[PDB]
Amino acid sequence: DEEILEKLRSIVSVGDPKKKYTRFEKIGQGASGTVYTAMDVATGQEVAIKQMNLQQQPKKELIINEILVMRENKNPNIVNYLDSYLVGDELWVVMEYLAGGSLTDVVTETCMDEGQIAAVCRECLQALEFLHSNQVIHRNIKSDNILLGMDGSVKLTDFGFCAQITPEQSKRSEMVGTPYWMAPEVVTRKAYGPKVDIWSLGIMAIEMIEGEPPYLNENPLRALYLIATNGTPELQNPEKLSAIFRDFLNRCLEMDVEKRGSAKELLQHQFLKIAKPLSSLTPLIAAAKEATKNN
Ligand SMILES: CCNc1ncc2cc(-c3ccc(-c4cncc(C)n4)cc3Cl)c(=O)n(C[C@H]3CC[C@H](N)CC3)c2n1
Repeated sequence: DEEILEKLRSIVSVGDPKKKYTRFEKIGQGASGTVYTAMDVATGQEVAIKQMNLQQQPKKELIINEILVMRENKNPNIVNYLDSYLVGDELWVVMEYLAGGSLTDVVTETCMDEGQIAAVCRECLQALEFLHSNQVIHRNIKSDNILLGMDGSVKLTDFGFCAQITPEQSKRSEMVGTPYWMAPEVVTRKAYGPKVDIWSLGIMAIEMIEGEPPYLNENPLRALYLIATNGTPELQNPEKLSAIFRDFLNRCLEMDVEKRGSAKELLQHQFLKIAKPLSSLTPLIAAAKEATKNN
C-alpha cells in the first residue's frame, strides 16, 4: 500500500541529519539500508545511523513497529533510539553506537569463564525484564543482537521481529525468529508468550559455553525439526559446568512454559551471584578484535 508508506512518513520529522551530526563513515550496507558511524556536533556523542530507501522496503509495518517500540522503550540495557529524519524518499534513523562490537565476535573467538557469562546473562535479563513488563516480546535473542561497549556495557538491539501483546491478545502463534534460537512452542506453532525470549537466552548461554547454538552444522530446516523433536537440547560436555550454572540453564530451557523461569525470577538465580564486574569483558573484546582483523 501507499497508505502504509504514508503512515510511516507521518511518524517521522522532515529534516537534515547533517544539521546535528557529522563525520559520517560507512560501516555496513545491505538492502535494508546503509549503516554509518557519525558524531553529534554539539556533544561529541558517537552514534550509529541507518540510511534507508523507503520506496523499495518490503513489510513497512515492521519498520513502523520497530520505531514505535524503540521510542517508548528506552533503557540502559537497550541500544537506544536518538532521532530520525525524512529526506525525500529516504529514512535516516539515529541510534547509540557501541564500539565494542557484538557478542557473536566474542563467543566465536574466545573462551568465556562462568563469571563473565553470568555478567552477560544478568544484563540481558535486565533488558528482558524491562521489555516484558512493557508487554514487548523481542523474539530474536541471539549473540548477534547483543552489542558491547568498550567499558563492557551490555545492550540489546534489533527489534525488527518484536511483538507487542495485550490482555486481549496476550499470545502469538507464528514462526518468527532465527531457527537455532527458537523455543519449541514457537517452532511448533503453539500459543506462546514472553518466555520464548528466556529460551533464546538459554540458547545464547550455550553459545557462550560451546561457541555455537545447538545444530548450527545443520541447515535451518533440519534444525527446526530437531528442536521440535528433541525439546531441551543437550550439552556436549555438561561435566564442565558448575551445579548452579547447570541449574540456571535448565530453568531457561525448560519445556514446560509454566516451569520455565520468568526474567524477573531468573534475575534472583544463584548463578548470577558469581558474576564478575563488566570490566572483565574488555579483555574478551580486545581478543575478539584481534581475531577478526583479517575479517
Ligand atoms: C557492531 C557495531 N556497533 C553498533 N552499535 C550500534 C548499532 C545500531 C544499529 C541500529 C539498530 C537499529 C536501527 C533501527 C531502529 N529502528 C528502526 C530502524 C529502521 N532502524 C538502526 C541502527 Cl543503525 C546497528 O544496526 N548496528 C549494526 C549492527 C546491528 C547488529 C548486527 N548483528 C551487527 C551490526 C549497530 N552497531
